[PDB]
Amino acid sequence: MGRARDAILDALENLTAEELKKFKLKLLSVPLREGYGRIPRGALLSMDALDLTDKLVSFYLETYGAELTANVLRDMGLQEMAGQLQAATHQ
Repeated sequence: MGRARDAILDALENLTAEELKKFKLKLLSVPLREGYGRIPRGALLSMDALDLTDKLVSFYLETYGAELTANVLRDMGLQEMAGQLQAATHQ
């Protein structure tokens, strides 16, 4: 568990069908660095909020996972939840 997981879950829950569509694409739109893994868009559509929270934290790390979440969210042009999510994990 941890604040990263709690806050990512909260964020995903606060996103809508539209935002989750764009997020699920964005998560595999902005090219990821080498080391980590990419959750493909098929996977992301078959997954939901908690399924992502578990995968996106386990498949990376807590800090990197919440960082990714706020990063990709900020790439969506969403800035409110990005900054809040950042502090939700690490105020």
